[PDB]
Amino acid sequence: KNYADDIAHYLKQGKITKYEEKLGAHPSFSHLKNTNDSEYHYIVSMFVDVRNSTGLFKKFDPDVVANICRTIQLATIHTCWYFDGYVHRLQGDGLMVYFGGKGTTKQKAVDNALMAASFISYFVKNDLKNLFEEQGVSRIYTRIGLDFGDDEDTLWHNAGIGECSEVTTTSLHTSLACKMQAQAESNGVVVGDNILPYKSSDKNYFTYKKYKKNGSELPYVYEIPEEYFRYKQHDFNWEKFLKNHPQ
Amino acid sequence: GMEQKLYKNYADDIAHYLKQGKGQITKYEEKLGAHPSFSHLKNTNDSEYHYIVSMFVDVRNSTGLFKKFDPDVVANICRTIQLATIHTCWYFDGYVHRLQGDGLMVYFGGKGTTKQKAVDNALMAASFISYFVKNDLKNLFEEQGVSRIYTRIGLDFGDDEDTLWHNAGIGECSEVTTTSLHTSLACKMQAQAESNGVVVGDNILPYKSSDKNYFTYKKYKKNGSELPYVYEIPEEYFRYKQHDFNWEKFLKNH
Repeated sequence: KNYADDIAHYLKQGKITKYEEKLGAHPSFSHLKNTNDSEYHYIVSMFVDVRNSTGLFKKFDPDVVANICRTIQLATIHTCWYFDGYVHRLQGDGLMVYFGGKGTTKQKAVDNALMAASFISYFVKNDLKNLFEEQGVSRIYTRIGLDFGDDEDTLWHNAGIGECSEVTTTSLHTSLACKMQAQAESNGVVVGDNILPYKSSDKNYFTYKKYKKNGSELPYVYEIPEEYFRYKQHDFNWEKFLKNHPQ
Repeated sequence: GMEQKLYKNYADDIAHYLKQGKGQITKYEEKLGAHPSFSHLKNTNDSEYHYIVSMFVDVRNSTGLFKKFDPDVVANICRTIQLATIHTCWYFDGYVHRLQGDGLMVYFGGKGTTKQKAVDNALMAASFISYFVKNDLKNLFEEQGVSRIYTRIGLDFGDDEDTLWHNAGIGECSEVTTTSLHTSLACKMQAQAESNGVVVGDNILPYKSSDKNYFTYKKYKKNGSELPYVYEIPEEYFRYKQHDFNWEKFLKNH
């Protein structure tokens, strides 16, 4: 409520913490920095995009836009922290988050990521309802892409030079999490095939979605026929997820 | 010019990797998310208005590398492209603000740099990056059975009053960054570029004699339709145009 109240107040101005975790340095792999080493290890990759914030400039000055957007981003960061996510990178209009690590089970990683995605979407969709429309600006909404990559498919390593560097992954499923982020509905979440087995492949929460590409549709997000690899993406019903939960 | 031979080792490295299918001593000290002119804003509630050139560099089709290559080879290829891009930006006094998996965010300008110099640096860096990927990596990926990789660059200039530097995030989970229409519009225009193309905003043109030799006005594409401006605020009579930047002819005439 505090973030939503702050945002409402700012919109009236028309013209569990992890404070020591640095960016670009997942704690399970930060030791790879300043070395030439690398490790294969599973991870859940989540890309969060905040859409329509640029429209804020039509009615608000840069300082108010900064307050609104950084408030939304703080809400997102704290949501991720609550569910043991590591914030890897800050975009202007979103976040890159890893779930999992050396002391986390793959099931726990997936559950954490799904809960964090549901809560981020809830905050932006519901707790900020009508606030932007009431002020004559476009509604701000989120898009979240989520994927799971197993150890053999997820390479942790150094990238860059000097301090212009990060410890990050090279993995098809990190890339596909980003791609599926672009595929989501307003305040929606899209997940890859590898997420489903960790939630009993429930068509209760997951609905197969065709991959949209320049006004046309394709059956898969990614295809390697030589390996019989046909990767599907699925809309994640996070609202039904939240309602049908004990907590 | 320089670009014709600058990247020979990077191109050779990438060819070698593709055969494996299944400016200053303190630039090295520059952290991400911490432009040297504004890094002091970290851990503060302070902010400063100051111009900047915002550049977004996107590398497209690199995910296709996974169809034929293992993660370590994909990493070697992408890190080579990234290293060439970082060194290019440093040569033209760019500050690398953020590393993506498939691109970079770069600022040009700062407290001891003229706006003109910032724009010139950014245009030359964009031209050199585009030259490297389009020409020195020509055909290399197709020879090995993967899709051709190309770049897209969006460039914009924001003046002092329209560019707010401030802290974002909390604790160490933070960066010093800009809130500015023109940073956002540089990001937007990046998606508007042609393959190996550069798209710039209106504020870039006066710094290059608005030469239609180099700049071609282009409409903004959005869900199969076209609009005249990247951004419009009618109440301020603000109609912001985007332009293709002919970097090849730019390089030719230097």
